Amino acid sequence: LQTKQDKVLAHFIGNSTDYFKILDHNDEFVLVGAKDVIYNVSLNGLKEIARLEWHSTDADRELCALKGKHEWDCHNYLRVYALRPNGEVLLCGTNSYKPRCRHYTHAMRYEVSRDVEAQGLCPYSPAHNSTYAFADGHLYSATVADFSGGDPLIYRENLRTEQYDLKQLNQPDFVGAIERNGYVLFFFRELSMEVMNFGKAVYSRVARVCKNDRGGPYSHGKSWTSFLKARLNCSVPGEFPFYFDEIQAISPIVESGSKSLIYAVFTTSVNAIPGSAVCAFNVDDILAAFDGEFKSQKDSQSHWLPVEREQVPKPRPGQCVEDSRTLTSIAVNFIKNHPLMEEAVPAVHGRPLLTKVNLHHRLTAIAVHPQVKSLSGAYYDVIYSGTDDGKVTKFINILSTHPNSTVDRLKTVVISEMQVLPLGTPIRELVISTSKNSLVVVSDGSLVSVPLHHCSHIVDCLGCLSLQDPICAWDLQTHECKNLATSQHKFGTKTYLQSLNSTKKAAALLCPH
Ligand SMILES: *[C@@H]1O[C@H](CO)[C@@H](O[C@@H]2O[C@H](CO)[C@@H](O[C@@H]3O[C@H](CO[C@H]4O[C@H](CO[C@H]5O[C@H](CO)[C@@H](O)[C@H](O)[C@@H]5O)[C@@H](O)[C@H](O[C@H]5O[C@H](CO)[C@@H](O)[C@H](O)[C@@H]5O)[C@@H]4O)[C@@H](O)[C@H](O[C@H]4O[C@H](CO)[C@@H](O)[C@H](O)[C@@H]4O[C@H]4O[C@H](CO)[C@@H](O)[C@H](O)[C@@H]4O[C@H]4O[C@H](CO)[C@@H](O)[C@H](O)[C@@H]4O)[C@@H]3O)[C@H](O)[C@H]2NC(C)=O)[C@H](O)[C@H]1NC(C)=O
Ligand SMILES: *[C@@H]1O[C@H](CO)[C@@H](O[C@@H]2O[C@H](CO)[C@@H](O[C@@H]3O[C@H](CO)[C@@H](O)[C@H](O[C@H]4O[C@H](CO)[C@@H](O)[C@H](O)[C@@H]4O)[C@@H]3O)[C@H](O)[C@H]2NC(C)=O)[C@H](O)[C@H]1NC(C)=O
Ligand SMILES: *[C@@H]1O[C@H](CO)[C@@H](O)[C@H](O)[C@H]1NC(C)=O
Ligand SMILES: *[C@@H]1O[C@H](CO)[C@@H](O)[C@H](O)[C@H]1NC(C)=O
Repeated sequence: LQTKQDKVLAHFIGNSTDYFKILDHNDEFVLVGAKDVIYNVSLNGLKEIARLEWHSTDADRELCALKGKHEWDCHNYLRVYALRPNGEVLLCGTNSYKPRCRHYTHAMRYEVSRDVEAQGLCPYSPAHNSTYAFADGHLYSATVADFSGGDPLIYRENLRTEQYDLKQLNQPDFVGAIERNGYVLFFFRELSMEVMNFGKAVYSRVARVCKNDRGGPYSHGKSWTSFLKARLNCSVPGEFPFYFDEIQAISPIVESGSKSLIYAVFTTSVNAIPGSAVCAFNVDDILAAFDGEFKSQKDSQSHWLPVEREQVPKPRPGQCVEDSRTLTSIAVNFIKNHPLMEEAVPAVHGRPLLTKVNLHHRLTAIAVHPQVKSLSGAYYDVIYSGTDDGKVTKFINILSTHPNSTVDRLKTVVISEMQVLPLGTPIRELVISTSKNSLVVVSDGSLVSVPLHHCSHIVDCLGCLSLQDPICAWDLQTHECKNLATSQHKFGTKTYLQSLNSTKKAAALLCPH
C-alpha cells in the first residue's frame, strides 16, 4: 500500500478475453465494443441498458482457425460504430479475421439493413493499432487491408494511400483520428526514413487528408491527392533535447479559451531510459505545419535540404481543390513523392506538461476536464492520465510570468495519483462525465467508475487545500470541502479557501489551526 486505492463507485466486469473498446460516449451513456457483443452502458451505476450480440459463423471461425490463429482471435470483436445521417447505425467487427460491416435500424431495434465486406474499413484483430473517424457521412479508416498485417492504409470511398510505399506509411500504429475544418487528421507512430542510415527509429506523426478529395487523373483516381504528414515534437528542450518519440494516446479536441488543443501521451523508445510524457498541441500549429517546406526525397546522399520553393506545383499540394481530378500528374506525383513536411509540430509551452522518467510504469491513457474555474477565478484544464500499472494521475499546469527571471517557468501541480485498477491490469482508455462527476477507467475486460473530483470524499481542511484541485475549496462557515462546479453557493464564496500557486505544505498553512 505505497499508493492509496481510489474509492471505486461502480464496476462493469467481463472476462479478460473480451478486449473492451469504447466506440461512442456522452455524459450519460457509453458504447463498449467487445468480443461478439457491443454494450450500451449507463454511466450513473455502470449498469447495462441495451445489448447487441453478433457472433462469427462456425464456417468463419473454422477458416479463421485454419488460417493459423488461436481461439481468442477467432471471434467477432466489434470495433467501428457510427450514427449515419439517415438515422441508421453502422457496425463493423473483426469477425474472426473476416471483417464485415452492417447497417441497422422500452424498445430495442435490430434489423440488418446491409452486410458487406470491411476490407480496409475495419481491422482483422482486436489489437488496438487502428482507428477511424466518421466525417460528413463517410468513414475515414486507418488500418490494414491484408490478413497478415503487412498492408497499412488510410481509406475512404475507394481512395487509399499508396500500397507498399514506405514514404507515406512505414509500419504505422494508429492512435486516433480527428475531424477538423474540412480535414481529417490522423495520429500514429511509424518507422523513420528521414534518419540518415534509415535506422529503426520510431517517430510520431500527424497526417491529414482533404474530405473533398476525389482522387487524381487516370491511374491516380484511387489514391489521395492531399495526403501530408508532419512529425510531432514532444521533447524536453536543451543543448541535448530529450525526446518522447512514441505517441500512445490522444484526447479529443479541447477548447481552452480561444485555443483548440489536443493532449497526447508519449513514451520513450526501448534504448532511452523508460520515460513517459504528456504534451499538448495547438490545432492551429498542426495545420500551420502543412504550409511549410516539403522534406525532399531521401536521396542517396541523405543530406538534402527541403524542396526548393520554386519546385512546388502550381497550386500548393495539400490545398483542398474543388475537383482534384483536374490536378496534373506532375502535381499528384509530387505530393506522393514528398508527403513529409520539413518542420515538426511544436508542443504548447515548448516542453511536456508532465514527464515520468525512470519509473516502473508508463502512461497509456489521457482525458481532460477543460476550463475548470478556480476559486480565484482563473480557468485550468484538469488533465487525467492512466498507466499500464492501473494508476490515475490528476494534474494542472501553472505558468509563471517573471517569478525570478524573464524566462517563464511552467510547473506541474499534481493533484493526486491513486491506484484504480488491480496492480497488474493496464488502463486502455479514460472517459469523463462531468455532469455525474465520474471518471470511467477502461481496461481490457472491465469498466471502473471512480469520482472525477474527490471534494466530497475529503473531510479534513488540510486535505482540501493540499489536494490543490482547482474545483475543491474549503468553506470556513461549514467544515466541508465543497465542489465549486456542482455545489450551490447562494451565500457566496468569500469564506472559502484555496491555494493552487503554492507548496502543498504552504497551502495547508492557510488552513486554520
Ligand atoms: C523539437 O523541439 C525542440 C525544442 O524546441 C528543438 O530543440 C532544439 O534542438 C536543437 C538541436 O537539435 C538545439 O540547437 C542547438 O542550440 C544551441 C544553442 O543555440 C542558441 O544559442 C547560441 C549561443 O549560445 C552560446 O553563446 C552565448 C553568447 O553568444 C553564451 O552566452 C551561451 O552561454 C552559449 O554558450 C546561438 O549562437 C544560437 O543562435 C544561432 O542559431 C539561430 C537559429 O539558427 C540563429 O538565429 C542565430 O543567428 C545563430 O545562428 C542559438 O540562439 C547550440 O549550442 C547548438 O549549436 C551546435 O549545433 C550546431 C548544429 O550545426 C553547430 O553548427 C554548432 O556549432 C553547435 O555545435 C557544437 O555544439 C554541439 C552541442 O553540444 C556539440 O555537440 C558539437 O560537437 C559542437 O561542438 C563543437 O564546438 C563546441 C564549442 O562551440 C565544443 O564544445 C565542442 O567540443 C565542439 O568543438 C544548436 O544550435 C536547440 O537549442 C533546441 N531548442 C531548444 C529551445 O532547446 C528540436 O530541434 C525540435 N526538433 C525538431 C525535429 O524540430
Ligand atoms: C443507449 O441507451 C440510451 C437509453 O435509452 C439511449 O438514449 C436514448 O436515445 C433515444 C434516441 O435513440 C432517445 O429517444 C428520443 O427522444 C427524443 C426526445 O427529444 C425523440 O424526439 C426521439 O424521436 C426520434 O425519432 C422520431 C421518429 O422516430 C423523430 O420524430 C424525432 O425527431 C427523433 O429523431 C427519440 O424518441 C431517448 O430519450 C434516449 N434516452 C435517454 C434516457 O436519454 C441510446 O439511444 C441508446 N443507444 C445508443 C447510444 O446507441
Ligand atoms: C466468462 O468466462 C467463464 C469461464 O469461467 C464462462 O463460464 C462465462 O460464460 C464467460 N462469460 C460469458 C458472458 O459468457
Ligand atoms: C497494426 O497495424 C500495423 C500496420 O502496418 C501492422 O503492421 C501491425 O501488425 C498491426 N498490429 C499490431 C499489433 O501492431
